[PDB]
Amino acid sequence: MIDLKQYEFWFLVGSQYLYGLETLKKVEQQASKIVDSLNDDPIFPSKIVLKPVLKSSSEITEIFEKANADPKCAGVIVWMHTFSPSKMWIRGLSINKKPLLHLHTQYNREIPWDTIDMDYMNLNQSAHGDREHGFIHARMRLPRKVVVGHWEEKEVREKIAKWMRVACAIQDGRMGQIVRFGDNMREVASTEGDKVEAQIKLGWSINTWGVGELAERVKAVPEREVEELLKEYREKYIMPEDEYSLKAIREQAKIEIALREFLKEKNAVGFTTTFEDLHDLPQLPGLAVQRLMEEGYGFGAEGDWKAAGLVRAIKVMGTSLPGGTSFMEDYTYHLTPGNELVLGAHMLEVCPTIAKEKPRIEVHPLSIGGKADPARLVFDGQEGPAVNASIVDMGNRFRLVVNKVLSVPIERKMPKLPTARVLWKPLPDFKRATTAWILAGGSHHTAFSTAIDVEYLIDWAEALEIEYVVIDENLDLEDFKKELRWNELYWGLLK
Amino acid sequence: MIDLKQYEFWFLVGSQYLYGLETLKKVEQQASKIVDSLNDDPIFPSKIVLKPVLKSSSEITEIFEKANADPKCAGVIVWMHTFSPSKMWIRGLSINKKPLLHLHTQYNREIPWDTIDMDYMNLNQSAHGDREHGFIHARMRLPRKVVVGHWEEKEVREKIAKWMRVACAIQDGRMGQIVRFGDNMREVASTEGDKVEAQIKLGWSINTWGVGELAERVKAVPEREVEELLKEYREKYIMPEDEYSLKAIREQAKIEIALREFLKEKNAVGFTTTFEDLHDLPQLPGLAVQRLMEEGYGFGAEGDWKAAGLVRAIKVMGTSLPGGTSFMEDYTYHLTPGNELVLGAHMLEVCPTIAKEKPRIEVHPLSIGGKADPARLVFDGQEGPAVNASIVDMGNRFRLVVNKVLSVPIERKMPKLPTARVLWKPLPDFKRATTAWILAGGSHHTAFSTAIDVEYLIDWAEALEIEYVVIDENLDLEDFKKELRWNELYWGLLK
Amino acid sequence: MIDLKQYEFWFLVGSQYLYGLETLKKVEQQASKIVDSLNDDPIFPSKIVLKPVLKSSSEITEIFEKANADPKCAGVIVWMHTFSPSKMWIRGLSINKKPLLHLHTQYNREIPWDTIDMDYMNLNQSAHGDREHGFIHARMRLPRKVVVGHWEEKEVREKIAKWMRVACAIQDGRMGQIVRFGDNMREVASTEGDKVEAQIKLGWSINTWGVGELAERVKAVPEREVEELLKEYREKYIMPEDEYSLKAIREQAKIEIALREFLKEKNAVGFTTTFEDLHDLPQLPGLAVQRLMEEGYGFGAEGDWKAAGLVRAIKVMGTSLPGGTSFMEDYTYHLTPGNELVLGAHMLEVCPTIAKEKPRIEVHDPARLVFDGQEGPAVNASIVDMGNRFRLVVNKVLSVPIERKMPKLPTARVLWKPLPDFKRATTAWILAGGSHHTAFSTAIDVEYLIDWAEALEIEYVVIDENLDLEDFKKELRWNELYWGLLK
Ligand SMILES: [Mn+2]
Ligand SMILES: [Mn+2]
Ligand SMILES: [Mn+2]
Repeated sequence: MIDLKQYEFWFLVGSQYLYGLETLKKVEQQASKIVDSLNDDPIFPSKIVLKPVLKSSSEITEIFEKANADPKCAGVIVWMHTFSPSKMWIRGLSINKKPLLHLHTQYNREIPWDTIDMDYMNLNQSAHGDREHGFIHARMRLPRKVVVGHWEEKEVREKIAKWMRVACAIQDGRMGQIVRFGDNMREVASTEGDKVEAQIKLGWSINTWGVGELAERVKAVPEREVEELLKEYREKYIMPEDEYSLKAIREQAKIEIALREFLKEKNAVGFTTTFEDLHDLPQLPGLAVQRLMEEGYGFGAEGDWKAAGLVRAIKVMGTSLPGGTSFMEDYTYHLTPGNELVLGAHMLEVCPTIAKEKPRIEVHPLSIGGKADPARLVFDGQEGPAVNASIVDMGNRFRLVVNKVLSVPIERKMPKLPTARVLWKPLPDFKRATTAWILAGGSHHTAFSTAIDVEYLIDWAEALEIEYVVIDENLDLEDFKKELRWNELYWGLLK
Repeated sequence: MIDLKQYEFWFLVGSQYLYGLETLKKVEQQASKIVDSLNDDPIFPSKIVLKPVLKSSSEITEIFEKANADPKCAGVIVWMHTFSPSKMWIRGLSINKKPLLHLHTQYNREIPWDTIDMDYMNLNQSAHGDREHGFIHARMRLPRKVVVGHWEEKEVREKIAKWMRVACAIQDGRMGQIVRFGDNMREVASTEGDKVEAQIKLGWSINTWGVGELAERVKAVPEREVEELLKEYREKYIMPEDEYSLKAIREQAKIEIALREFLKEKNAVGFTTTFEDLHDLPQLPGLAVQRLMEEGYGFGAEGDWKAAGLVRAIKVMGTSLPGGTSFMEDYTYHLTPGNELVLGAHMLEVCPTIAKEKPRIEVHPLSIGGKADPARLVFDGQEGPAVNASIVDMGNRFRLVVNKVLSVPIERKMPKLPTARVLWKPLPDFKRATTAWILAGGSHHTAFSTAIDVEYLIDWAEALEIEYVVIDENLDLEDFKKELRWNELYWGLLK
Repeated sequence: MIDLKQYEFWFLVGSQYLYGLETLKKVEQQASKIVDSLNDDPIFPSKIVLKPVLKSSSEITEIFEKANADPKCAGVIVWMHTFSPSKMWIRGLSINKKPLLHLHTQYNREIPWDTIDMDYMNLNQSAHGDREHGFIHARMRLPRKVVVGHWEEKEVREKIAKWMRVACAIQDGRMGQIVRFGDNMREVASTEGDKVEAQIKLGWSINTWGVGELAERVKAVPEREVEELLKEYREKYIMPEDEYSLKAIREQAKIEIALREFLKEKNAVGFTTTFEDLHDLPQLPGLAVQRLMEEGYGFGAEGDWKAAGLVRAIKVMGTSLPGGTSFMEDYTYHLTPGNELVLGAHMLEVCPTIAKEKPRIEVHDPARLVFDGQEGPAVNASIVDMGNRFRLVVNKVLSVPIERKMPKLPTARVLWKPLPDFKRATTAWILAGGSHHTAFSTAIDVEYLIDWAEALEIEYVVIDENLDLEDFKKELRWNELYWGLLK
């Protein structure tokens, strides 16, 4: 249970010393009235601090210098109520490395056709005000998200909420670390990337340990805790009775505790493992990974820290009741000429946030990583639209491929499927989407989410200055190619 | 009449040692069950050779090192039946320069919802398998067409068979020569190019001979050959009776013998001439040129070796009955407000393969290249959708301008047009499709084709890594103007 | 003790069909006369397999196809006895991914001033022949090493020989694998890199194994073999008497065998460990890594697979008797204004190939080898991942004898003066962003690494005695474009 309400977004209001101290107080008053009314609408999942109205050059850098310092400040929102000369913003936007939202709004909705004097016009210069401020953004190449509309209107409140989550997700990643029990699966390429380029460009701290450091913890678990976890299990899951099924549940319980004590110690947010390197671990970690991920931790099997750190960040976005974000691996295809589906699952680890019903603890024999039959949760995937993403290292940079999909109800049950499953249509056609994915060269290790819109992932790349490529219903393949080889240069040398 | 049944494409399947030794046989059985059913389908104009399951790096390089060696292996198909670590593939794909198709498929259409156990999941890891292997093509920038679908379904088979025809038209381009009889027409630009760059980029070996080398062949022709062809002419064409008309036919026959002896001697695929440099040649080459093209020999006029090499490369694609590729020069227009057509012809040379009626031999005096009145075939053009291609050299690189056309039947006869004619509407509008053609700067010397779709040329430029610019029905004049300046960069520095 | 005399270097000759059928045989016989005496010279450590004189455009590919297909072919030498038009070479050079030498020689030394008819001039069209063949190498941007000189004159023989040693060090890397035990030291950056970008560029397959996988090998070692190494330790090294000292030797013995068996089991050229993951391992690898490095295996500590893969590649270049290459780590500094030295060593692992005297075994528990640094000129190098690309920083140094012994230094030490000044060389090394983990070689000269990087199309930056610092900054920033967007 990791939340994001502790995070605050600094609202920033613009004018200049070269104005009457009466109208500057009229915008201070006016802005206050906006954020007061804003912070009361529960669509926003974090605070909005309203800092003094910025007139001077020095006041710009000041507020920024402090906004970069403060670990609770997950983003900035900038809005010029009156004309703010922007050559005051430069030395402030030079020093600011936090996500930007440009909110292009005007306190009053309608034009007072009988009360629009120079007195008022001077107060509400908002129309031109943050066009001048809009250029200096574009002219500096600063990454930001411009949004136009009255704060009264909800559609704009939606757009800024999508950003807020994404902006706070980024910090829960720059702050966070990725724990790696052992390195990648041997001779695998997609899972692999530049550990250094991730800390430079995403701020993703990432460190590898031995598996023997985890094994020393799993054998050291108080026995009176594991039975106090099995009494919580019975409240949700648990197999018929005690057997060789429930010896695995007591083994995964003493694995779950050993991680959670380890993941706090190293400032972790997303971890990763490997199924061919589980020495001194009496069982493959399975039910222990599904529980941790339920709490919010990012995960990626076969050492894949890209997917792990993506699951984490896209988890942090998917807080709202529409909730639903897992770690997915496209395992098999339905190729029926009209309904070309794709069954999404893994060898074990599917997050129960996308569980349509009560997740069912099951144990089945599996040869992969020759050790005791592990426990796992079984449940039919959630219907309704979703997104499937994947970050992948292109040597010099990263790219984010994202497949908008339409999760369909599971039409036939599966008596011999041990893993929880999901069924979806890769939009538009499965051929066009999955041809585009591979053209782009996404990881096999993908990031499923039922919570979040595609827009979220677009704002995420936009605010980290990396390529993103969207597999929408409006997917021309010939167009997508041209996009791939055009993008390649922009993000390649420039940034 | 060079066919391509001789040409073979290598079917490569990927796994890893880190599996049961007997499931690798299960893949061996299963791949065979595919490529055997595939080769029994006669849409594929070349053979397919299944090679043993690839598990180790060693095997990946050892197959690829051979795939460049065998001159009849004109491309490789690649599909991962299970998860195949791509770092195995790097040294292999690093070394490969034969066109790639990435077949993404699954041996069974539907998922056995009641019999899918972890032993079966392990066997068909085909979904997440060639995503991972997909990434290594994207990250190493390796040019390849990817295709997705089930090897049963005809859509996927369509794509791969249109690639095959293209990949073997590349090998019948690198392998062959271009034989010129004189340089380029004086002061003509789009016909000129770097005959050296061609060989580095396209492999097109190209050289130039004198005209007197041909003159020494036309005078040394046995008189029992010119009359053995005439008896084969009468079987198809021939002008009414013995007259000054049937003297031109006995001059084109010996030119066809000389040309034949030359191009076979030089292992030629295309050739090119010039109407201002034919010294010691009693007559301008024409009916002989049109006869050589009816076999499959490429040709350009005015020295055009760009057009000459395309005609061939697009000829080799068109072997099957739909056949119909020529050598075109957009001659005149019908600027009628509704039905804006274009009349593609030449001073003489147009390939009969596009004829819709019996080619009629005709002789008419023409002032282009001072010498005796040459013989030509006169016929109506073939109706139906066609494409009008032109390569041309932009210093650093080449681009492929392809104007899909809708070839209409000729409404009225022309009792005063000497040369065989064609009438089309350049899609979409004549104005758009031309105003775009001139923008992309297409050669006037094009390669008309009523055999192939745009599909072929796109797979071509894709595989050779050159700029392609299509003139679709979807042609947003401005959008095209943005494509030309964006593509500029990509194909300039990178490639 | 992995050799490179198996490797063959295909000598390619250039003529055209468009010649008298006779003269082509005088090119074949004359080339045969060149390589026959050439192979006879022992300065070349790898064979030379002359291949039929190449006239046709088709023959050029065929040999290059053969040249990429044969694993033991680790280079191609080229020389155009007569004028060989280059547009025959294009389709063949395109398909070639094996290091290239353009030899520019003439079978006769002098010009027979009295006897130089067109019948001879048209046979030794060697000058303008490979002058025309040079352009196409320049035009396509193909990597190759151009040499000039009559085959008899030892100077050119050297220049090609160093290439040979380089090229075969490349092929013992494209074929080889780098075995990591554990990842890099946590939060360390110069060790870290793009594992997949390296296989592409440097051909180095690289994969990691959990440290546990090794421990199962060291515990399963026959105890009656670990003595069979102790018996061979006694033939060269060993500590005074049976003591805890020797339980640290039996524990390094049983680590070396396991490393041997594990680095045999896979076609492994270089390896790497880390000191903060050795769970289930009863000791830190030290002696057992110095022994293996003495044989030829490349090593880097704290996971550094970059320094590891270089040490291997630069160990294969170092084969001849002037041998001496070790995995170095510049530890401390003597700052004395006149004799500005540096005391290179490591936490443990220093290769005994640069040993002046008898290597002594010392246990301080990790077991080391105590020996002085080999004097005279050497080279220090480091490969580092600039994210997009790679760069190889190489610092020429003048290793000096050690003036006073150190009774309380457990690790083997090497003293050297980084050329020109200590200030310049080191300021430059840091500007260029060299790894702390280096490859120290007394065996080879700069020349080797220059022809290595040139051959792999990666930036190299030299710290010569001719090191203008200002000019070096400008040289860093101008290199970063070329190796950036282009390669
Ligand atoms: Mn996986
Ligand atoms: Mn013309
Ligand atoms: Mn170190």
